[PDB]
Amino acid sequence: LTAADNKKRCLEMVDAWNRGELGGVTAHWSPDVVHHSEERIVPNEEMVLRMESGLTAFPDVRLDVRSVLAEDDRVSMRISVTATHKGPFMDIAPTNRTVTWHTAEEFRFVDGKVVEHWDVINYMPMLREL
Amino acid sequence: SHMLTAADNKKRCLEMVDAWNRGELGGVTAHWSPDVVHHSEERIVPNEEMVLRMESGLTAFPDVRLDVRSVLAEDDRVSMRISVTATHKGPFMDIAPTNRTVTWHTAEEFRFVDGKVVEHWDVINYMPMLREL
Repeated sequence: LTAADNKKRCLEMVDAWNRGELGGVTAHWSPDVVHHSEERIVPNEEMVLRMESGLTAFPDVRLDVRSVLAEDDRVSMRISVTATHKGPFMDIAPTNRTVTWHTAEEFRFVDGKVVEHWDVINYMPMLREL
Repeated sequence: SHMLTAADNKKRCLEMVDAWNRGELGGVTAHWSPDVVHHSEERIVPNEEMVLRMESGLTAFPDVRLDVRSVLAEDDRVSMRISVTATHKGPFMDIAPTNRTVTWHTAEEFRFVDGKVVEHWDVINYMPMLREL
C-alpha cells in the first residue's frame, strides 16, 4: 500500500521488538527477503548466524528509532541501538556494561511485506567498549 | 514549500553528489546553510570539527568519490545511502599510504528549509576501509 502504511509497519515491528511481542516482530517480513550489507548480498543463513552471535552477546538489545522516512515502496530508518554486554562477544567475557551502536536500515516492500533490506551499521562505539 | 518540494530536495542532493565527483566544490556548498547542525553517533558535531574531519580524511583519501545507491525524499527530509571509494594516498592515523583502493559506506539524512540543508545526520561504517589498513 502507501508509503505511510509501510512506515507504520516498520515502526510496529520495532515497537514489537522492544515490547517483546514476537508476532509483531516478524509480521511484515516476506519469507523470501534478500539482505544487503556493505554492498554485498548477505545469504539468509549468514544473517541468522550474525543475529545469533549478536543476541548471545547482547540479549537485551533495544532499538531507539531516531527517524523514519518513506517514499514509494521504500522506508529508511535511523536507529540508536543499545544493549548490555551480558554474554561473550568474540570470546570476550561479558562486562555487564551498556553499549551503543548506530544503524541505518532501508526496506523495500511488496504487498505490505519487506522483500529486500539494506543496512549501514556503525559498530565502532561498541567495539571501543570491548 | 509545496507538495513537490521533496522532489526538488532530492534533485538538489543528487546535484551535490555529481558536483563533488566532478570536482566542483561550489556545486556542493551552495546548498548548505552556514548554520547547519551536524549529527553523528547521537551527538551534535560542531561545524569546525566537521571541517577538521574532512581535512584529515582528504589528506589520506584525496580522490574520494561518492556512489549513490539509494535516495528517498519525504516532506522536508532526504535520505541517501552512499558507497564511498578512494585510494589510500596519504597518511591515515599515521599509517603510511598503501596506494590501494578502499571503500566505506554511509547513510546520510538531510533536512531542508527553502532549498538549503539546515540539519544533517550520518551513520558511517568505516570498517571495510579500516580492515585494509
